[PDB]
Amino acid sequence: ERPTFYRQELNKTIWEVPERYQNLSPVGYGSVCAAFDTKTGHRVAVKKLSRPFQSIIHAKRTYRELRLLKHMKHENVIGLLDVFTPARSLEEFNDVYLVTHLMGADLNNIVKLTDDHVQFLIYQILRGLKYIHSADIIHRDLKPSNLAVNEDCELKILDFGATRWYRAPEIMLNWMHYNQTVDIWSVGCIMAELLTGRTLFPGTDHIDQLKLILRLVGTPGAELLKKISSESARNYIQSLAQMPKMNFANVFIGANPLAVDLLEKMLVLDSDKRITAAQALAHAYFAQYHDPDDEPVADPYDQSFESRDLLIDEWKSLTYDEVISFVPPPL
Ligand SMILES: Cc1ccc(-n2nc(C(C)(C)C)cc2NC(=O)c2ccc(CNC(=O)c3cnn(-c4ccccc4)c3N)cc2)cc1
Repeated sequence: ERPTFYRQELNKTIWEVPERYQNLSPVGYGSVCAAFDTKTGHRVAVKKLSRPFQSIIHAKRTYRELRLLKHMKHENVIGLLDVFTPARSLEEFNDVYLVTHLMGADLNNIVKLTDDHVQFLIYQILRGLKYIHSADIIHRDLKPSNLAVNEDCELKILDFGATRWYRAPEIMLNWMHYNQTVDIWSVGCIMAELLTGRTLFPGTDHIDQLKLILRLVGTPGAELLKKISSESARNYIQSLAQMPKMNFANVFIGANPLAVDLLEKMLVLDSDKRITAAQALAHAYFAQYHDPDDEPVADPYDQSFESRDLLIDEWKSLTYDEVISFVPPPL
């Protein structure tokens, strides 16, 4: 049947939740409350989406995030525990509440890591990425604050929705060729940081960010230069590669040589040549955790809504239907 809801005001916001969610306490992320889930005995996070149907773009953003979260059924990716609305009908349908595990510990919050803990943490990012990538989805904003890590170094990829530090150079140069390996660049930047204890490319702006990248990875080779249409774009990328060249051996002095080999395959300017998540999992660096029988891919994900231009009401109707058809994961 439909649960009993109860109403309170917090941080001058009206919350209306099923009575199984008790002891709501605001945290930090927009409108988010820690809550005790009386059904399981476990603490969860309840998020009330802000102005979910305000515009076409918010409405599609609401739909997008619900469709994505409902799809994610993987150890190393945030899962959706519950979604609800107070509305008894599409007529009254206005607010959308998502329930997740309580994270409140990101990759920075947890780092001074041994080689073994870098292996396990980068292993879990790549296992999660393999999954997300297999369903034709790109994170685009992988960075330490978007990685939940509990006491036992267990890692989930999520998106709380400085980015430029972990951002692939092709995106900041506005190159044509984009692929899922923009996420691998990011993983390379995260791994480098876990090894050295400092941001690899702490640019103050996108031009500084690119100059710092090119100092390490080098000016484009003949092969890459071949794929760039514009003389002014080929001049400019060569323009930004004038800081005295650096070498990977020196930057990662004292790292496991296998880590350094894997970094050199991730931090490749030519995204056509960048190692994929599935290939990185098979690299010797992860021999202690790699199991080809336990690195699963995602079920097919229907992205055919991403290309659509629809009215607010259509986005809201599709969203309502996804709330109603939601089936909780097992206890
Ligand atoms: C527009 C949009 C579209 C899609 C996404 N999207 N994409 C992905 C993938 C699958 C593609 C990666 C995952 C997501 N979104 C999330 O991940 C996400 C959604 C909802 C929630 C709700 N919980 C929380 O906010 C939460 C839980 N612990 N804490 C916490 C507790 C104490 C202190 C600090 C924090 C929170 N603030 C959380 C996350 C995001 C945005």
